[PDB]
Amino acid sequence: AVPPSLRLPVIEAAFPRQLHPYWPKLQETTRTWLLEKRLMPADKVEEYADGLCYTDLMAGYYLGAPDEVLQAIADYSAWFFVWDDRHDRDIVHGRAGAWRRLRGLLHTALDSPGDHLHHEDTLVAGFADSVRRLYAFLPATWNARFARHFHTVIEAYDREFHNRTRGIVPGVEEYLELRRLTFAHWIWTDLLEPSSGCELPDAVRKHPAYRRAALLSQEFAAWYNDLCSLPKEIAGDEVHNLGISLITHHSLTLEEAIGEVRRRVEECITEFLAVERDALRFADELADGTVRGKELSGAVRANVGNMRNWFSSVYWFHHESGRYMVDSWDDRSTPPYVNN
Ligand SMILES: CC[N+](CC)(CC)Cc1ccccc1
Ligand SMILES: [Mg+2]
Ligand SMILES: [Mg+2]
Ligand SMILES: [Mg+2]
Repeated sequence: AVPPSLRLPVIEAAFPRQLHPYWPKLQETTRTWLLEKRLMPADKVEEYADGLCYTDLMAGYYLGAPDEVLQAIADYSAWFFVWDDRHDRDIVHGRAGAWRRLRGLLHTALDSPGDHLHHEDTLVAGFADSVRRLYAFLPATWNARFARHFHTVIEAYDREFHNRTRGIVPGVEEYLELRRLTFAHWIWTDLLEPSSGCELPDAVRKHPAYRRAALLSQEFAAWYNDLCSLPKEIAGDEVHNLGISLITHHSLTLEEAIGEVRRRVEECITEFLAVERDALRFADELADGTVRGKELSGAVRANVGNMRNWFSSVYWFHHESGRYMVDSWDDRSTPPYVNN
């Protein structure tokens, strides 16, 4: 039973879950990779990695991906979680220098990953490995777009570092802009493309219905993370959360803030249902009888299908993953799967 404050009957009824058939291999392979790259200690991998459900999250999202693509995505996603953990720990421990250096290394590695495959910081080496693999599926133009987007993400993490160090809780609109970057909206949207085997031309992926469907899928996911992760975040002195911005700047109680975030999440769902009809119409229109049109149609249709799958995968992930089980920790401020 999903807690009533977090339950969304529309997702439960109208967004049936899907699971990629590679998932059981994926679970094992990403666990092995976390170990091999030394991204988490062996005993914590053994106790916690499967329970974190990071592979499940991605296997419920990128349906139809080639197995090798899903593996690179899942390893990169598990890396991304560990990076969120490292960032958090650097802030909590006041490691401004170590964070600045990591930030610079990630920008460099993102542009030249093969050069960093054996870097002394295993977090940089693990990033480089996953990124090098992601850069092997589609043309350099897509790689450059992924890099452009992720440079922006790294800087949004840097902004979060300074917000937390200075005690600043962003305003509501400032936060909503920032959250499109810290949640990596455009990275997940970029990754739809190797998942369906096609770098989409700008004129296709920038079609207003494709853009809007892509945006709403990520806003839902990010704001639903905010709703579910709020208790762990308050316990850990995290300030980045739509609920915390509302409590801090709109004088809402916790109860009022939860309700307002819920209402925003629910509106994303029904806005998405409306634009999804337009995005699927567009997919149909691309199928103009030509070979290229059939390719583009199939790719848009698969991508929009996965924009829909993200709703259910993210919904259930928050109820299944050990990541958010703060009630089970002895020290609510220190999740047991993080390196403290
Ligand atoms: C640290 C969390 N994460 C992805 C690694 C950062 C972009 C956002 C996220 C949280 C929960 C579900 C899906 C994505
Ligand atoms: Mg976090
Ligand atoms: Mg974060
Ligand atoms: Mg969160």
